Amino acid sequence: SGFRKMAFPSGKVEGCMVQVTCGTTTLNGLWLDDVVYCPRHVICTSEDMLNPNYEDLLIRKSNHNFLVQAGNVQLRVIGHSMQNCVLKLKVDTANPKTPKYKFVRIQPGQTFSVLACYNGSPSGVYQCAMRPNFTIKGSFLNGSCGSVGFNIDYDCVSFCYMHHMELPTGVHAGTDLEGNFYGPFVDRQTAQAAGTDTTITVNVLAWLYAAVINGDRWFLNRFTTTLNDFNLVAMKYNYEPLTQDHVDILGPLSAQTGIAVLDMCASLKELLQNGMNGRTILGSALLEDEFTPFDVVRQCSGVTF
Amino acid sequence: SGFRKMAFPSGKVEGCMVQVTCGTTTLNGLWLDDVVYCPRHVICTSEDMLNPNYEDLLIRKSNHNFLVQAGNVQLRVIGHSMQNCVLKLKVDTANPKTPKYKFVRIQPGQTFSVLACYNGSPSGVYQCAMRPNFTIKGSFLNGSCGSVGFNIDYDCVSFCYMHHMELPTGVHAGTDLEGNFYGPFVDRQTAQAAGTDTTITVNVLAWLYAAVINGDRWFLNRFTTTLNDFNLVAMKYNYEPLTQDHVDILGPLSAQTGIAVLDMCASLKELLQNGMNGRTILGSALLEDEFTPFDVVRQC
Ligand SMILES: O=C(Nc1cncc2ccccc12)[C@@H]1CCOc2cc(F)c(Cl)cc21
Ligand SMILES: O=C(Nc1cncc2ccccc12)[C@@H]1CCOc2cc(F)c(Cl)cc21
Repeated sequence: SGFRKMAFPSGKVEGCMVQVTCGTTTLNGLWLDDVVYCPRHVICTSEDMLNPNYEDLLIRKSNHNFLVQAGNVQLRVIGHSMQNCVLKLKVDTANPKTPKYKFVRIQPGQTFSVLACYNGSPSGVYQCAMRPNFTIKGSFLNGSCGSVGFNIDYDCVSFCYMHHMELPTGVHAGTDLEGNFYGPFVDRQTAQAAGTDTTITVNVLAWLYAAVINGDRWFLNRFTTTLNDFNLVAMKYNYEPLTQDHVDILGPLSAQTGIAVLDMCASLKELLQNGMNGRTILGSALLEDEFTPFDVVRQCSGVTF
Repeated sequence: SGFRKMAFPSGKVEGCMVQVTCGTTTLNGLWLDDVVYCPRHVICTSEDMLNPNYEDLLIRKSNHNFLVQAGNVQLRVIGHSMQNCVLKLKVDTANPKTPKYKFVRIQPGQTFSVLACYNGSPSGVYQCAMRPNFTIKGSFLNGSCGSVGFNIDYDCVSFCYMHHMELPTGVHAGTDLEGNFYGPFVDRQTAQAAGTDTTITVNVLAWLYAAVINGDRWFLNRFTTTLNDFNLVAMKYNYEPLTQDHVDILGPLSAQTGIAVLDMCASLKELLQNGMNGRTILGSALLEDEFTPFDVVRQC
């Protein structure tokens, strides 16, 4: 029993964290095979970030300008190139701890574990979701750039995020491992704002199923709804529309608990129109939206890595 | 910026997880140097659960009864001994991934990361606090016994918990790595109940400081209180009494935010009296008590 916000074991990713220093900037790099990936803004000083021409800044750099440190051993950079907002530093040593891995781009609503690092050293692991506005509500301090987000599928690490910056509201923005930003954000010191965030409806439904699995069932009601009527109500409370794909993904949880998706939708609908009435669900007074249906199945069944 | 429930990186502990099988029971073991630590209840049968005599059950066991598996390699048990409720299986191979480590017994209110494992394989990492009633509100399924709780302050792992059982209310009980249970619990299937749980007051205060550091101020007020008046109010809400030790530990956060401890105590009293009025603190509608003052300083 119990339901916790749970991250993937971080070991396979810790063995890849290095420190990348270029001039006065020090941040984190991800060492996989003979390549170290890090944010391209490491090549920027103060003036540069205001209006940066990364291609021109990188052409002025040499391999020796990049100081890469893996543990207490300095790696020698033998090549450098840029792929979108990520800088790829070719090194002369392949990481002996390189796990089986893939670079994946996730969609809003998807969750992942973040290994927050400082000076190439892992300091914490936490779970989060890619918000519908493409930000993450992370916990990052100065020096955390280059920290990565990942999922594990069997023994394969899927790297999906690399931390680049903190927006004025305290939320975070970054890219996939190919340097493409999640969201309408740029790696430049300029006025940027995240769009109005919405609630990940399919994830709230999955968490309501986790609560029923754990014996917390007061919010259940006799009612059901159409997907169209539910979406009309959901739009009014800044909840993402629920698609037939989402109803299908919730299928196993529906079968396990005996509560149809549209039956659970009518419970969520009443929760939005009337509140929790002084009650909690899984020890929470707010509806949690950072657990996907897969996360609920994984945690409530005990899948290992 | 931002404030998350954050666990320590689990890598140093994953390299220590092994599977321990005794007859029909399979659970997790912690392999450090040439010793595998696991709950002694792995040696129990069906009839030896209501009132097992562990000393007598262990004397009837031989090294070849214990099957230890580290990854896809079977380890050879060359000795066995018991220390309180923990079984110690001496093996013929020292774990090459043994990190710098210590065994520490924690106090209620202290937090730690849990690496939940099944069949010696890590499945998840989460952050927990030792409740004032000495249980943990974990997330554990059958087979999770032997999963450990730890903290990693620097490069040294302080193992503080090993999971033993789930109580009837769904909360969990276990021991330090010397086999001593946290709480008035025994590793028997006898009638056991956790005491009424209370809120870790010092941790809520630390989290209110984390919120101020992150730009939350709506809950602040112009009041201060005495420690005695605060304790009289807080205890009516099933909150733990706040001691002078707790006021002292909150000192650096008080200095950093410019809000005295007793000033923050008066904010907490008002939060308890009014509720949150539709507002949240650090994205939460309830007062969080699983962040210690040390966790807040470290994360912020
Ligand atoms: O965001 C930045 N680093 C931080 C990241 N995460 C968390 C933080 C918390 C506090 C202070 C910095 C934090 C850097 C420095 C500030 O300016 C920029 C601007 C940029 F366009 C980019 Cl791509 C990066 C940065
Ligand atoms: O609690 C137990 N293991 C579990 C742990 N955590 C989570 C669970 C979730 C579901 C089912 C078992 C779970 C075992 C089996 C049940 O009875 C006992 C009794 C005992 F005295 C001891 Cl020391 C252990 C156990």
